[PDB]
Amino acid sequence: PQITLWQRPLVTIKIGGQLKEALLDTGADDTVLEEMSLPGRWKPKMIGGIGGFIKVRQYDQILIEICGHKAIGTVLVGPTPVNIIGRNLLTQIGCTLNF
Amino acid sequence: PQITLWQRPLVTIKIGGQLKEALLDTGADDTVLEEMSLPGRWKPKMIGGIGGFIKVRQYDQILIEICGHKAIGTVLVGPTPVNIIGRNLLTQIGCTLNF
Ligand SMILES: Nc1ccc(S(=O)(=O)N(CCNCCN(Cc2ccccc2)S(=O)(=O)c2ccc(N)cc2)Cc2ccccc2)cc1
Ligand SMILES: [Cl-]
Ligand SMILES: [Cl-]
Repeated sequence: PQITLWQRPLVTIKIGGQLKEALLDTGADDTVLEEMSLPGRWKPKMIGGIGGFIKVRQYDQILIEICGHKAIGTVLVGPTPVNIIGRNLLTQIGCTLNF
Repeated sequence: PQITLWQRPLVTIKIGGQLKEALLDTGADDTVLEEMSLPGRWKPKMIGGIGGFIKVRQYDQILIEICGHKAIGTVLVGPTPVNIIGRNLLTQIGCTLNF
């Protein structure tokens, strides 16, 4: 698809069998999702936002679909204003910026 | 151009006679740059997300050039950890997300 930016690039993702809205964020190195239950073990991760660094939970090798495109990768969980898809999964699905 | 997302999508901008480096950020509504002088009137604004909010100065109708493309728009100025180009200017250069 081609997505313009006149509105927020919000899309439907699927994770854990659930559909959710998420923001495609080229500014984000990593994917950060609102608190949810995920399987397996998690590790600690410090991420830097505009208002400073915060602690989130890192789950690896998780299945997630983005606009129907299937991915398996790292997902962080913590207090984000909205689910964000960052470059780790944007690259997997073959996303680029174009002008 | 077609900008990969393997790396942070950083470009050179020119603003207020200054040349700066800035992150193309589809997740940001508006452009925010580290402390600098800009001409004209401004109004205070709070922006935030991860790790908090910061106070910024909002300048409207500012001329900027991004990769040779000239655009006009709102520029927020404040203690952002990294210079960010937001959707409000990404649209003007015809930037889209593609996959
Ligand atoms: N006008 C304007 C208003 C707000 C913002 S923002 O606060 O940057 N923002 C846009 C998301 N940018 C992602 C990068 N992040 C930090 C940043 C800050 C400054 C420079 C580079 C990197 S981040 O903190 O959001 C982040 C950090 C790490 C990961 N993995 C994901 C997101 C708000 C938002 C956060 C999350 C969800 C929805 C919305 C920018 C401009
Ligand atoms: Cl911890
Ligand atoms: Cl990953």
